Amino acid sequence: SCPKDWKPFVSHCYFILNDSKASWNESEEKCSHMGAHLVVIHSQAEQDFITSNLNTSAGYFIGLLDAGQRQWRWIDQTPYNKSATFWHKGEPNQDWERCVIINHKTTGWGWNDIPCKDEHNSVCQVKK
Repeated sequence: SCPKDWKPFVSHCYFILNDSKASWNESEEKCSHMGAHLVVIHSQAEQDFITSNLNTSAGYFIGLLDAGQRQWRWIDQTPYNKSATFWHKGEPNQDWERCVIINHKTTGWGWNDIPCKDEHNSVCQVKK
């Protein structure tokens, strides 16, 4: 059973941090205090569950970082597979920024790489 105001989806609970905007490290620090971490998305089902909970005008940090030369790693060390990803078109090939937000274009939801320093909402997850 999920903590108060967390939303269940199968064996995880999710929390949308939209109280205010924070950098990646600050966002992750907020999740870790809750015993959680920035969200790790492994399937269409998770992506779909998460986006129906998001405001279409805002961007949300996820737990994905470029650990090298476009060598994407999830912060909980589970495998990254391009086949399982939701990059907006042209992402993440325009620049070398290391952090990643879910956001909405008129064309729909997806991911953009952005500076880790930039301040955004985010989504935490923890095992149910």
